[PDB]
Amino acid sequence: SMLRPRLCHLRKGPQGYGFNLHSDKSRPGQYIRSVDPGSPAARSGLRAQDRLIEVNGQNVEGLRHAEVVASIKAREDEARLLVVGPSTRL
Repeated sequence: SMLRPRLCHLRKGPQGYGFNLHSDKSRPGQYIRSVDPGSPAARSGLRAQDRLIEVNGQNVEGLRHAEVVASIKAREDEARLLVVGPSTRL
C-alpha cells in the first residue's frame, strides 16, 4: 500500500551490487546516492535518494557509515535492504 517502505532484494554480482551508499551533512542516515544502470541494485528496486532503514532484517538507523557498509557486506550472495523514498519536513 501507499507510503510503505520497500524491501529490495539484491543478488550480488561479480562487481558487487552497483550502488553508492552516502552519509548526509545535514540529515542523519545512510542514503543511496546513485545506482549503476543495469546493476543488481537497479534490478532490486533501489533508487537514488532512497534512505536505508534495515539491512538483512536489522535496523541500521543508529549506526556509523562503516558499520552499515559492513552489514551490507555480511552475506556473500545477497543483501536485503528496506528503504524509503525521500522526505522533507515543511
